[PDB]
Amino acid sequence: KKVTVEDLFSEDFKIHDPEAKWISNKEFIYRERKGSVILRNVETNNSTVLIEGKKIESLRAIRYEISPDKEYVLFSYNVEPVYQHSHTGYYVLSKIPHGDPQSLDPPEVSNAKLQYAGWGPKGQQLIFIFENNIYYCAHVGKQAIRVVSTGKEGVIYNGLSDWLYEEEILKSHIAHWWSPDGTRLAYATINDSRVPLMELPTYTGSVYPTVKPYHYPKAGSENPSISLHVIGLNGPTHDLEMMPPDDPRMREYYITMVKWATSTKVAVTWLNRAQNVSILTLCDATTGVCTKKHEDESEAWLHRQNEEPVFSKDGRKFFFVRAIPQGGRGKFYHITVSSSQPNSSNDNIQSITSGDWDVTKILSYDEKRNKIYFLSTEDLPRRRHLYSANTVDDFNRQCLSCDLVENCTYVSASFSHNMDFFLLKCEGPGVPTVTVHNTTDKRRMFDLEANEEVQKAINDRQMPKIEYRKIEVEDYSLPMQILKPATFTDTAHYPLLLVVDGTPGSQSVTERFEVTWETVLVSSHGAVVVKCDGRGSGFQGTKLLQEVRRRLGFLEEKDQMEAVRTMLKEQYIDKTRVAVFGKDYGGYLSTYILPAKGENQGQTFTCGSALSPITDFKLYASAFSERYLGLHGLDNRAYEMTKLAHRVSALEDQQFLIIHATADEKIHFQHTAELITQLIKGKANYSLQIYPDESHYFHSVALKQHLSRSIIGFFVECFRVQD
Amino acid sequence: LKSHIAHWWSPDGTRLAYATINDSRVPLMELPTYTGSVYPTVKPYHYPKAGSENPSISL
Amino acid sequence: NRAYEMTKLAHRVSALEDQQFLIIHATADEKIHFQHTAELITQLIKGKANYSLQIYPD
Repeated sequence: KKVTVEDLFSEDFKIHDPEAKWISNKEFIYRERKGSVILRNVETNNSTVLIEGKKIESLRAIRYEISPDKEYVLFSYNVEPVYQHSHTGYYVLSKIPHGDPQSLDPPEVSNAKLQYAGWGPKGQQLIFIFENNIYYCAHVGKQAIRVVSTGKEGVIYNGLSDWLYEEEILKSHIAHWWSPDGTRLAYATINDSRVPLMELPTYTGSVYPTVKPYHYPKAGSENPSISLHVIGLNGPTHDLEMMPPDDPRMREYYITMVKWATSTKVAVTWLNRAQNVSILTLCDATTGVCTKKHEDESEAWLHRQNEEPVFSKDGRKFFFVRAIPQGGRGKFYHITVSSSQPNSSNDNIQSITSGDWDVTKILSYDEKRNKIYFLSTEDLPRRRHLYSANTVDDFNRQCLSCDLVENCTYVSASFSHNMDFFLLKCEGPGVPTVTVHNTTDKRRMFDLEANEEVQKAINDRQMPKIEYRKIEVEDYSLPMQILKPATFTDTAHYPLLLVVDGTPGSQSVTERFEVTWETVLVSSHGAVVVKCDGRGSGFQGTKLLQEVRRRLGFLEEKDQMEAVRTMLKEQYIDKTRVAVFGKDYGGYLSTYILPAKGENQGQTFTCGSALSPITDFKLYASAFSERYLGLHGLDNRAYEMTKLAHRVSALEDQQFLIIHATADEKIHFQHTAELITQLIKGKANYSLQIYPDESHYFHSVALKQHLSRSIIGFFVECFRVQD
Repeated sequence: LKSHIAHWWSPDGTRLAYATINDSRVPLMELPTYTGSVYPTVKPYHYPKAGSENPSISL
Repeated sequence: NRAYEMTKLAHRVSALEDQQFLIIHATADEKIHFQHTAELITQLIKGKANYSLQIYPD
């Protein structure tokens, strides 16, 4: 049969995984398909049912955060994640494997939702934040202790974060990851007291409804006062702040990193407003002094500060990722080791890897084998492979995911705490499958799951064609994928649906197996689809990063049009049904590319679209507005170029759509209102569908369905050949 | 009144009626501001939302 | 308010199946606010009908 929308969202397609996380040296948890959570040691392979398939249902919970002690079970029901990573709900501490449902409440309080639920990464001390105030329970049965209280809802938060940061720096709820020992609580008290409030559309609600005031600073507007506070939750709850270091370039900073090296040595970064200088400073839980160890400086802007320097088990050597030269082709990320000398500002840095590609993050520093494990792009910028590497005397390159896991160039690892074993969960380009391993001898112990009923399910549907090529631009070899039907033919003339991403720093072109609306169109209605990574694509150099400084959106049209430039020369693409696409800036690129009139042809596309597109940065927050175009107010020049009012009057009759949501949280709705006016003016044809009060990630699924089918229900009418 | 003109002279120019309308208690309806600038500055002008109050007028 | 209830479009917006819709509403309506429209795109998208959008910013 043809793959449809309900197909994508049928449980028969549920690519499953056992949700593992390593608490001990050799034991790894793993979910059963019937809710009964199971813990598996690597060596002994023992499978334990402390959690039956039922208690998750009767409690409706989805989070189980067991303290590393395996004594109790934290639960979480009525959980409505407000953000990408956040969540909020009423939570219960119950016992392993059985215990009455005991609500973890603030002292003197009954039945309280908690801004975050979690024990410590050790023992069974816990905190739980409420009304921006962090509580602390020392052990089970104890009345908690509101160890932090300065947070006032809306603006000042404790263990929680503010507008211009937590949706333009972290994107993650967290401001509290404890130490490897758990004697202290890191928490950022960020303060939007000067950052204004976006009375963001609450277009529904009460009988006399209004909009919900929460924060909004603007391009050229201040940031909130972030910090790394560290309360020592054992004995004296001593809060010492990790303070910004000696740099006049750090006037309007951004704490963009928290890792707990050890029980006493900690690090914090400071991302300035220009985002050209940021300083990974080793701070001190016992006094706060952020010992400058390494500082990052790139004239255009700095990249990848959210990545923690994961200091060793001791807290000096922070192997930190920094881009090393790659000969004539420039600066590409390769991990460098930086020992925090006891009294140093500059560290003797020693680069682990090298080559014309970039590395991403230290998953672990293994001082046992000396064979560190890193994920990089040694094979292809579209592939992902875990390797094993020495950091002394060899800088060896040795793979645990090359030639070991079959057609799995999208691999994610979770190491047994003794570094002798690990999960490394596989994703495809086959059907995804689970792989724990034995780090010593590279022989996996057993197969945990493979989405087999899903693997079963694909074997009954039309999987279309895949093809790998490239396009040659002045300096770069731009790769190019294509997706043609299961019944593809060399002669038939097809519509065009070119996809892109657009947003500064991202890459999306991959081999991975994906079951989306894309192939649904290729099968159900015969789509010829194309992708490519070029200028504007991340993970291929700062020359590919920092070229676009003050030049967003513009050169991205040219290289993407260069793709279809090669496309239309070939026969079997229909020149009547032509369209582009993209999201989050591919929407912008879709818009920025749709009206580019051919050198000897009119509207090259018959229609287009744009998925929740970023439009304009003065309509947008401070830090993203000024990350790439020079500081707003100091240099607003590049912003007005990126305006699409500059592009609205170029459209004539090519039916161009936009999708967008109202309560959107990163791509603000007033990226639309302050652009649709311009299409209203230019008297081209716009067309919109907006979502009332629903966020940017569509926490409920049916929205994706409504999103998917509607992109289709449009495209079908667009590609119905007209009389 | 099929007019917003409700202050009625004496037809020879001696007297004048009028209305003392009072919206001091009607709830706040947000008849909003959104565009132009990128920050909103809103105009709460009230509204009868059915079940809310009707106007008292003295001459 | 049964009539007030029975006069809600929810009772009637449901039966919309394939009739092409284009809703005329600009943003800063003083009298019939944008709320009165977004209150409907809830009802439309629940009913899964097709539409485009006719909005002017203020």
